[PDB]
Amino acid sequence: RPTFYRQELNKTIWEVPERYQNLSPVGSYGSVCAAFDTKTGHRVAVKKLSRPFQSIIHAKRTYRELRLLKHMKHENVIGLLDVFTPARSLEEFNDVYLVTHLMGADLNNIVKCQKLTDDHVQFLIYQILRGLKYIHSADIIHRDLKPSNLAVNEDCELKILDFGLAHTDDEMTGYVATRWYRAPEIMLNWMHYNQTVDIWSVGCIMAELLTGRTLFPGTDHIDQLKLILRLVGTPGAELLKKISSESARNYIQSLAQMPKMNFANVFIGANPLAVDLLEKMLVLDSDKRITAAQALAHAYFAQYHDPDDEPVADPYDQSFESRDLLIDEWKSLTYDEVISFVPPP
Ligand SMILES: Nc1ccc(-c2ccccc2C(=O)O)cc1
Ligand SMILES: [Cl-]
Ligand SMILES: [Cl-]
Ligand SMILES: [Cl-]
Ligand SMILES: [Cl-]
Ligand SMILES: [Mg+2]
Repeated sequence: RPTFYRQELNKTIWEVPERYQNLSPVGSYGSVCAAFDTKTGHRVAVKKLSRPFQSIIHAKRTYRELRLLKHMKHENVIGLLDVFTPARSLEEFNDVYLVTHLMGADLNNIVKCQKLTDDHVQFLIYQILRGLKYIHSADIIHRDLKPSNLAVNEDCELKILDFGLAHTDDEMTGYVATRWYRAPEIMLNWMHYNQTVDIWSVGCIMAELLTGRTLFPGTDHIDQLKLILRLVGTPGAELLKKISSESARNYIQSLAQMPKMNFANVFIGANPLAVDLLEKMLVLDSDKRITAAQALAHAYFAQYHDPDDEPVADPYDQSFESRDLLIDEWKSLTYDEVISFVPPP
């Protein structure tokens, strides 16, 4: 067991191992400090979870997040450097701290303030898909891909972060970037969704890197739907049969029919192979979208594709999600995962 020291920062008591030095508040699910990790030599982010076991829903969300972060081991995905509690027994266990690499700029800063060549777009989207192939191979859905959840460094290397761990209604209302990257079937709850929602998000992001502008900046759910259908066309009978809500089907059939537009006249001057890939991502029927593994083999990435260096994940057991347990049982499961953590090399 390491030696811990205590300190109050912005009316919060932090108790952390001696290896973490020069704690500096950064932001506030929990509060976050920047720190220097003397064991690894890295600048790190230390997150103290806020009330992790207040209710059954919160306790299960705490367990879900810890299981997910412990599993992710890939160059293009955020990983867990450390997890600790100052408690010495389960009976006094109450606080959870997570440690990750400190991230600097996100894709927002780059897209808004930099001139991007086609080679830049190729490399950035390639890395997103390489991480997604890994994530989807474990039957995990990210659910919240958007520019602010993608970290980029000085060498244009990219990491996916901030997995969707189950957003409020107010957060998705109005003219908000938290909705502009979501697939229409999940934005309007048309049907049970799957991992293909993430590929829709990648298409929205790729289009924004090419033009410098948000693809579907709707002012509300319905305005956004109209922008989407003007580009990709209104649904045909095949997809309407797959929409579970009769009222959603009724609403769709109230709209005048529209053909799919010519993407070369939308993305003027773009690499024709980029246009081709966008048409395969931004497909309304989610059954027919290109997958991450298929997209990596597309000719647009010929400069970077290496099938021997695009790994898949170890199997991931999510059976706990259908389990009904009491707070103290979720809390005991979490305690076991903290004490069994083994750090990376
Ligand atoms: N191969 C590779 C992949 C991602 C990163 C990276 C990206 C953004 C922020 C930080 C990092 C990093 O880990 O240094 C670096 C190297
Ligand atoms: Cl504690
Ligand atoms: Cl964003
Ligand atoms: Cl019509
Ligand atoms: Cl597992
Ligand atoms: Mg985020």
